Amino acid sequence: EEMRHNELSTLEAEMAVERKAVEDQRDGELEARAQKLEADLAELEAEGAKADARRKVRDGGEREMRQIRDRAQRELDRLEDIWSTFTKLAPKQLIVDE
Repeated sequence: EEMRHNELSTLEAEMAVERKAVEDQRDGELEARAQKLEADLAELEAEGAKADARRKVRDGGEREMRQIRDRAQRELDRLEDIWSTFTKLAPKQLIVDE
């Protein structure tokens, strides 16, 4: 208990720092594919290409964002799960997922 009791605040601060770094990676993804989506704009609405084929790259970029934020949300949920497990760690408990 005691070391968990006082380092819960410290380790939750470390968790906040880690999730802030995760969100730094996440808005790095946001900015990178926002730039690539405006590149889709510039290589799409600047030619005589099909009015949908010019937005096919737009949809591809936005779908890349949906799946990328899915990745980020899933690993953040994994971290939330491990934190909840660490708080609720008790003797005679079965940890699986090595």
